[PDB]
Amino acid sequence: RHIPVVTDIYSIEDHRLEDTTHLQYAPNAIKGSGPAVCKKVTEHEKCTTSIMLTAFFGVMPRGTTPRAPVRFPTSLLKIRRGLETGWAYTHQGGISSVDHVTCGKDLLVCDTMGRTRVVCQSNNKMTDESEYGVKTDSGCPEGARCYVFNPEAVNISGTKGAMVHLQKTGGEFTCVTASGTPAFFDLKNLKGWAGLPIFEASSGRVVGRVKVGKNEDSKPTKLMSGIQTVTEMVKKITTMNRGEFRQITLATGAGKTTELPRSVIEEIGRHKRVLVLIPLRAAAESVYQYMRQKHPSIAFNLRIGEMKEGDMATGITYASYGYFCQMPQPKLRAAMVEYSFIFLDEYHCATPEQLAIMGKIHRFSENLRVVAMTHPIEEFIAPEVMKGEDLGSEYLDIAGLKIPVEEMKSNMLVFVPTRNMAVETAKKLKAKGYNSGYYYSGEDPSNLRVVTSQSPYVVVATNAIEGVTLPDLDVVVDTGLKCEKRIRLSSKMPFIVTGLKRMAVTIGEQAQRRGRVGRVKPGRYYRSQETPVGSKDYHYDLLQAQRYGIEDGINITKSFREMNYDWSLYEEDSLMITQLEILNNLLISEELPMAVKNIMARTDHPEPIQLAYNSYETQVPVLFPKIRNGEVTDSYDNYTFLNARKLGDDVPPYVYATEDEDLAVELLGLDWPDPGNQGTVEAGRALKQVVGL
Repeated sequence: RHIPVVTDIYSIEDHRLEDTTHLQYAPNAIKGSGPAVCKKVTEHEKCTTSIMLTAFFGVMPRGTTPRAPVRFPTSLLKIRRGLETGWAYTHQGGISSVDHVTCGKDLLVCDTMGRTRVVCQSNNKMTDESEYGVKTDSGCPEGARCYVFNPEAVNISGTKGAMVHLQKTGGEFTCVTASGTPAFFDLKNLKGWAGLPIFEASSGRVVGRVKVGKNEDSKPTKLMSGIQTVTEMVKKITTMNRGEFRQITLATGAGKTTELPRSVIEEIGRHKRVLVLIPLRAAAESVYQYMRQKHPSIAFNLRIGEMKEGDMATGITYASYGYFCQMPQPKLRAAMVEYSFIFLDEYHCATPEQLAIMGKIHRFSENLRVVAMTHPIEEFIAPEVMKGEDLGSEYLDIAGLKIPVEEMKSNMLVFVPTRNMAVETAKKLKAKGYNSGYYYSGEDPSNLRVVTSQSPYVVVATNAIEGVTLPDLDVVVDTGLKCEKRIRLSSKMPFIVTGLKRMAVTIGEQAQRRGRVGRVKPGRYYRSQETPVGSKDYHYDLLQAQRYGIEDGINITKSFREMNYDWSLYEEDSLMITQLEILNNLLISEELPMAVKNIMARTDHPEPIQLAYNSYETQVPVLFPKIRNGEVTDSYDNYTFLNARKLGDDVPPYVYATEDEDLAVELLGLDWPDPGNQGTVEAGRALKQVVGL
């Protein structure tokens, strides 16, 4: 809630040193580094902030002059935001910090320049970055010696201004002494360092910022700062050798799934084998017969069913990722290496089967060539409707948004977050007399042909609508919202809690929504003021993907995180990815009882991995009382083959629980048990060893 306040501004400048040993942070210590472009504090100014901090602790004050983020000395800015502290730093593009220090709110700076405010221009709570300006961090070469300099911390020579030395080791920084040997820091000793820049020692260039600190038994401390995401192009794909990767962005019409693999199997030879992976079985199948006809010269194969043992089919194979998740790892590798090329289509989707397959094949990637691919519209902001309040005779409530009734004479698509909103909106629009229909996941797309035949129509849909055909579409109304499973992770059992949550769509999702119109005629586009987020949050799907590693005892989360650093495809939540990795270790510490793996395979339970995780504490699944409208009912969602027990008085030691299960426990005044097995205790304690700093 609170407003971040700059309390101190430390001006700095480069300072070449032959040896930096005497500058190194070393809590609790007593009694050769190599050179570095060090940082020297040049001046310390303390902000004069008027105790009217109370506002800020409340929220922003007075008539505070806006200030461009360049109008500072090259400096490190000490920040206080409520009870939390952290840092920000100037660069060419302005000032950068991390979301968990600033919450993406404007800075209050009380300078030798008066009451000023610096505007947060972008914020990503997933990557933990906030930009007061535009990001300018350089890339870091693997292996580089780097450091973090804290102008307030005391070094081993009793002076203030201390360095934590680092070495870049893949997707993280390993803490080292000034002489390069591994170093341990209690995370409590690095608290308040987040937001500080990370400098490359040979240059002094900023190469990242401090976000997350991770300790792990008998290893050196690691700082995690995330990763940086990265026609006549078939030539570059054809030069590739096994062990190389290339990412492709292609237009929504260049048939990246069609001509690109076809051109490639052409230049290399129609006898070779190319693999193309697509998320949905339907999309793989459809493409496989649009290509099978139009290109008679080339053989075409399709894999969406049973495992097809010993397969060396020639030509282009279209397959679903799920087809290969059936395979144990040596079969998967054996099959995977027999392709010349592997195309990963629609990688932005980050489905569980996608994430597991990309993690799994990456463990042997040195034998593969992998390519990953992905009129005027008048826009308006519709205001939130008071909900049960009158709006007038020329506006109507559509999905909680004030829309002028005149649009109802047009062909409308409404984007709604939930199943329920889609059904209820379509229904009140018929009861008020309009030609409405609805669509959500698992519905059959043919059922809209009776709505869309009769203009004006209005279709109300979730994100599930986007392969469907809305003829003569004029206007889109967009809540800005979607409804997906989300996870929250904790050091207290249950460590894992999942549940559906309404959330803002991504920038890319919002674009596809807006892009339903303006296609053959001009379009109109009404949207809420809800703000789209930067990255698709794939952690729930990554959680579910861990399943495909149980058989082979592979930590899917860690294989994914290493893959992602190599191929630079997804943004990283360093805190959450690390927490998921630790829990994934617990999942694969012992082999799953066969009866569990079977019950998982035949159950209608929607999160089978929940039984895998909970087997570490209990073998009897429990039936929790259902929730309806935030209250505990007396119904029970019984599940297949789970000889469960009613919760009643005895709440089970779940490692993994749903939101409704957790809500049920809380409403009943009950308590979740503490871990009973030493593997589960140890996971809980290792979860305490990653923190936003």
